[PDB]
Amino acid sequence: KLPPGWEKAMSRSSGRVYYFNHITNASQWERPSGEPARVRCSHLLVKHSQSRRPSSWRQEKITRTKEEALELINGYIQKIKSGEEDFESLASQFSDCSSAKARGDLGAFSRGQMQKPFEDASFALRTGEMSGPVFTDSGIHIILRTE
Ligand SMILES: Nc1ccc(CC(=O)O)cc1
Ligand SMILES: [Cl-]
Repeated sequence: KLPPGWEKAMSRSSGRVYYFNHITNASQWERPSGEPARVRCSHLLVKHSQSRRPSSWRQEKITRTKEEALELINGYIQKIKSGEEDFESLASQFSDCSSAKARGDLGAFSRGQMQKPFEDASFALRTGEMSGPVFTDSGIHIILRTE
């Protein structure tokens, strides 16, 4: 009865069941809440040395490895989930995208405009829901669906 995209999983450290979405890479303890022409999303991008364009407003030459970029993404997700930091604040400070200046907001879009892994995650998110690490040719993203 699980919605499409979701599967049951088992915590290795605790043995508690949880749920994982293989389109958004989201994970949560609770059983998921069982298509819009357009969605609106914000994102936080962390680029790496294999990014299509290894440059951003933060850094002329982006040299961190993909594994280092994933570790940074994972740390931002932990702080957002703990409430220690707000998504909008981390995006303004640390996103390797020009949309950092707008708290990560990309505005609204339909299918056919974004890179495919980003588009698929954006449209599989519920309104208000955050993705896990999403990989594109630009880098690694945290995606927040706002509308
Ligand atoms: N700067 C930047 C990089 C990647 C994306 C997502 C996509 O292209 O699908 C959006 C903005
Ligand atoms: Cl929704």
